[PDB]
Amino acid sequence: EGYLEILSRITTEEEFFSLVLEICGNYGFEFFSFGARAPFPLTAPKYHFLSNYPGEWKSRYISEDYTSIDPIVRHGLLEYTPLIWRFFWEEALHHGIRHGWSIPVRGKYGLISMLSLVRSSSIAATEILEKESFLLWITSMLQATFGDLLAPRIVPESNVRLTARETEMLKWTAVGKTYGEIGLILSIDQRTVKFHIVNAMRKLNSSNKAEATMKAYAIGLLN
Amino acid sequence: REGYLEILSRITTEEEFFSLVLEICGNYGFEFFSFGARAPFPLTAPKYHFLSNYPGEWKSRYISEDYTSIDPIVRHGLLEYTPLIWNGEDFQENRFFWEEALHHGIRHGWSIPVRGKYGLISMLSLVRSSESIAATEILEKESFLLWITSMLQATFGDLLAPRIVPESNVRLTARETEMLKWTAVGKTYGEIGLILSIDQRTVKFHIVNAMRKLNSSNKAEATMKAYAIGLLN
Ligand SMILES: CCCCCCCCCC(=O)CC(=O)N[C@H]1CCOC1=O
Ligand SMILES: CCCCCCCCCC(=O)CC(=O)N[C@H]1CCOC1=O
Ligand code: NA
Repeated sequence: EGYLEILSRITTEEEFFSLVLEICGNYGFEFFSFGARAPFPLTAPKYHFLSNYPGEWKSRYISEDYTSIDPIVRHGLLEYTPLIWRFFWEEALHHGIRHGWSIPVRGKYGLISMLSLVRSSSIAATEILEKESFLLWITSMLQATFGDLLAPRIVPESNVRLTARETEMLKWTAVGKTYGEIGLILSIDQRTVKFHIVNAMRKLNSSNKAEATMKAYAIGLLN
Repeated sequence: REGYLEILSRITTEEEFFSLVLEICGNYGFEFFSFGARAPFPLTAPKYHFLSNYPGEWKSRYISEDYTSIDPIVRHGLLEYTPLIWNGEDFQENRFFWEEALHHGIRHGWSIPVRGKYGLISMLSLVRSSESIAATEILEKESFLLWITSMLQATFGDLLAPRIVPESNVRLTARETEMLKWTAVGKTYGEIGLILSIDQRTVKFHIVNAMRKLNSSNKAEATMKAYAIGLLN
């Protein structure tokens, strides 16, 4: 092999863009789509994805906000297994996107990501059961680097540090404890509980303790 | 693969699960193994479920001292998300931890963390006493191990979610699911009814039901429990 060596060197979007464009081809593919859904906000999480799909297709996919209906994408949220694969489908087919393999991997900071390698001429148990275990391997290492790149812009809270105390205040808040209940549990004063929470809210750029707690959890800060 | 898939669709018991891992451990050139999963509830202190064939005196200390919450390999698995080759001799901190493991032959390890359904986080470790895991042996078994760990995990997960993740059987309707999304972010019942153009009393109706299904005494608990299980998003 020789990819961890390329990655440990890669430090930009294009370097990632072209490092996948080569893997795309070196395994018989023309289209590639690496996507990543942030955990925030909960009510409309924001995806981020580079590709090489037809320009006309990129723009229209956004236009109608297809992320909220795309089955290739819904899978990447409920299932942890790879997937060899409505006027929506019709609108796509006629662009060169009908034959492709999507690989969903969970990553740091609660990021849910997917490598969807598509081609313009399908399934092959002798090609799948042949590259199956690699494709998956590549994907995990792709997402690792990809997150280390996106986390900055995409999950700005990723470099948040949480004091021991704040971590413990957030955990008891995750379970719905009032400032008063936490004190009796921790044998500590009330203004004390509020103090630490209020600090974490700020670092975590949240309007309130529930949003904070949720953001902290969603990122692994309470793990 | 030689029908691991078949051997794995059969597995219905823990001891069955135990022997598959043990054969893999042996077949793949190691000596000890562990496999465990971390359930997400309660969020205050998640519980771990694991087995190994480590020397009995280490099993006992590992459980006694609650090492799941100290073991750096476990921290890596939760916090980063990738496979890791390690050598107990190398670590500079946690010597009280590492010396004792070195003492029992737990020196060269290969660990593969993975995420699965219901907020279950799992990890296979293959370990041996001598002969370090080198670039070549990895070049060879790496992909297979990463795959078999995905497999092993879905099993361990379907095999145990029941007692491990009690609220994992829960189903939420579109409305309950949206009330929780807005609750996670701290909206009140009044704000949610305005936001969705439905009566406050109905917002309440659905959250109360969502609370009862997820066995929570408060909407905040319910929301977070729902989140961890993948019910939201
Ligand atoms: C892991 C959950 C999704 C993370 C974000 C992915 C966004 C990428 C959107 C996308 O292009 C989906 C995709 O690859 N499907 C193709 C196939 C047919 O029509 C498409 O747009
Ligand atoms: C992140 C998911 C973790 C799943 C829980 C698995 C618990 C089993 C922990 C374990 O025994 C790992 C391990 O082998 N640690 C080694 C390292 C040195 O001493 C050990 O016991
Ligand atoms: Na982007």
